[PDB]
Amino acid sequence: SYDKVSQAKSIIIGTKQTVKALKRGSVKEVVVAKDADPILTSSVVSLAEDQGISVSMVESMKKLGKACGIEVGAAAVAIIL
RNA sequence: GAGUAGUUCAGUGGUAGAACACCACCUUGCCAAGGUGGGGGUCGCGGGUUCGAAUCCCGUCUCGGGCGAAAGCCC
RNA sequence: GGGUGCGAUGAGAAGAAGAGUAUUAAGGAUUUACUAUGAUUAGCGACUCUAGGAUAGUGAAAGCUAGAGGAUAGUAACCUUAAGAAGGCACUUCGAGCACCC
Repeated sequence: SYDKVSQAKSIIIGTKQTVKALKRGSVKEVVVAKDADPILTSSVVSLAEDQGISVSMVESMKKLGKACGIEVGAAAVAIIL
């Protein structure tokens, strides 16, 4: 949901920073794009599903980053609430 | 008059030069640079003159160009 | 404020390598090669020998080709000492603008 990402209080942008955020489990929701490379997505959805956190899948990664406030797009973004 | 190496130019009778690129090793992270080493050329082509022709002579082709009614000529 | 190129398929900062390497020296060492030079005088042109070649003049010996052999320095290669760097991808965190043009 692009709506939940555009809103929310505490978010984090980028795959590396989202997995690093998963390494402390201070994240409430995880939003990942489907059109992104699976080599980069599987790595985060594995740990996400392992932690027991909810895993969402969205269409485009461009509109994702657009919803995050960034101006280039993001492969994976986590709401750290 | 122009024509020579991949290319840009030189070379005005003593066997073909420079850079830039291609290649090797330095240098296995991948490069790039760099430092060395190396390779490559019917001088447009065939004659001719000469010990010898990228040079000069004649023929020939292309192209630029200029004179011309043209065929042709000049650089 | 205007215009493009790129960026969570990771901008840009930093570190880490890179590396005590490439290199400048101060030497040491005296072979490999690399290139440079062969008195005068003929002579445009000459390290020496071999083999061919091919040769007009000058010449004791000539310009092509292939080997082989000599001393002079200058190199780069093994050491030692003192100095001795660096850009990009990729690593490693921070994580968003960097670059060129009026």
